[PDB]
Amino acid sequence: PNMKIIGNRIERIRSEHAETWFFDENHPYRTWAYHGSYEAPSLINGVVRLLSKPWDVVTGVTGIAPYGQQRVFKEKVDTRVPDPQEGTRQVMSMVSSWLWKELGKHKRPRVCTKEEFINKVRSNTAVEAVNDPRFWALVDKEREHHLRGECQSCVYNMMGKRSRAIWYMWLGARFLEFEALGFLNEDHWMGRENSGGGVEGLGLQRLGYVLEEMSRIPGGRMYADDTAGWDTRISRFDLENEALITNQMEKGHRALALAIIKYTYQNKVVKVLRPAEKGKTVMDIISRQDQRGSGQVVTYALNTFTNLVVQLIRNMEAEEVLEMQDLWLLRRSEKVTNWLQSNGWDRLKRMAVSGDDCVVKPIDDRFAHALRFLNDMGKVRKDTQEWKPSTGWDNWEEVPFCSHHFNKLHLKDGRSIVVPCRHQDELIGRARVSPGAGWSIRETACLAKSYAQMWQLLYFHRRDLRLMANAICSSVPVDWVPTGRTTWSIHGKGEWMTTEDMLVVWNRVWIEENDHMEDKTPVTKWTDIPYLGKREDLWCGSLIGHRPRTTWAENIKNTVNMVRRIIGDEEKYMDYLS
Ligand SMILES: [Zn+2]
Ligand SMILES: [Zn+2]
Repeated sequence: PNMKIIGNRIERIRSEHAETWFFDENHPYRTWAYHGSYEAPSLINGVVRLLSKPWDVVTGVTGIAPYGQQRVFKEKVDTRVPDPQEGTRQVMSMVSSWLWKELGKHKRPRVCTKEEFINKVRSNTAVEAVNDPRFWALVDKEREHHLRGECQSCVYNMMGKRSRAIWYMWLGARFLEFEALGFLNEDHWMGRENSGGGVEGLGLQRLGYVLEEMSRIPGGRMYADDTAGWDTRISRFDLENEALITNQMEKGHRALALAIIKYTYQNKVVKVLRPAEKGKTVMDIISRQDQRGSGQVVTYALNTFTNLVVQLIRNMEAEEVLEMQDLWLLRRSEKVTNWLQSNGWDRLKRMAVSGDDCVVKPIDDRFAHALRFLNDMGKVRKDTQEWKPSTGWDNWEEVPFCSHHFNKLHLKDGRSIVVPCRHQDELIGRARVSPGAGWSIRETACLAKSYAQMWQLLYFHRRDLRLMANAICSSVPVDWVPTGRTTWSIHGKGEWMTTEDMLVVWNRVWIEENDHMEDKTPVTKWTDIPYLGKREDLWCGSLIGHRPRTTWAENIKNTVNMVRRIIGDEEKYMDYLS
């Protein structure tokens, strides 16, 4: 616990709650430093709920909608992993340093501007803060501190969701992080063209083509191993290797970035709620020098970086460049440098890495049992036993990637398309959830419209979703603009957040701007656009044939009329069901 780095933030919080501040001698924190406590003080989308009655009795759908916060913390966040051996550490540094240099070959780091940040907040209480000059003054005071060598307010607010913990920060802390490290996103350092293995900037509509491209590279099976709680396994050594990017920055920019890396990444201070007696609630103040603070501006890019480093190392272990003697200490580094310069880029191209999600196509199946460095780095695989060899896939269409699987389908004319797919319950369940209280029928209907148009663009091949989306679009006024967000994923490019005709938008995305679509002939009607095969639609959770779903479909126009009565019969509506 570096008090000379975290003390100022702790004193600032203590001053703001001096009368209630206490030190709970019986706090539950084991692997987090405890500093003290103080006395601190979802909804359904009715439109989507009304048009999806068969999914009220489906637990896979309804399940999506301080006691719960502490549960997530004690189980997956309050853990400590042993440090990797010295040789593992030298290998991680060497590959990270090689990777930053490859990524920086055709790109130079740069500072991101106040106006770039504002153009971002206007694109996606929140909008009023950047328009107020008092916010930019607080930002300026915190930057002053950062350049001197201190931090007062870059403090996290942790919210547990019972699965994962989401770490919040005030808009000001995120602007400062964006200013110094946002260039990784804005300039696509993790884009496929620049990184080889990255997929940043590609929509879910292109990810299948990436996997299909990888399936054609000679080698072993495709491996898609998830790491159990990736963000909680980011070690202090991963953070120092990620911060090597500062060596490519000019002094001024370097000072801003080193401050972010020191206070937001490497010496975190966090506020967390905890249930107290007589229904009362406390806020604890805790600190940690490792783990990823999930939900931060460059979380995705940095996770992508470290994941590419982990897969290059696993491939080096598999190819026998690294042996079990290299874990304890790496005596000769020359073999690693030679493997990176000769094979580095070829191995990057055999990967698709999106944050903590990866698919690797190795040169043979020795990759399945190359686990010694993977386990020494603390990157333990999900659900499987630590030393049980990984199971790879033969069919790229069955490979999991970004919570999806990809399928080749055929248009009525014979052209093939590669579509994203996932279990329907997850999609319907997510669309039934509305974030925000006091929500007007307009905002709820507009969010419903965004979900329906997203389904039309990406999940058009699911029979239930095509029907449900058309009923939503028939119940919401035509001129009402879609609002909100249907996903947090960087693969959600929001082409559906528009009032442009969805068949025109489908054509732009699947035909015109699809490089994997050779023949550019437009598709002029929805019936030309295919569904999955009944067996596959059923496997991924379809209710086609199921009695309540059939009644739902038979009564759908009546249901649409009821929603139109509630929104208002004076509004203008289009019938997308006919
Ligand atoms: Zn700060
Ligand atoms: Zn599927």
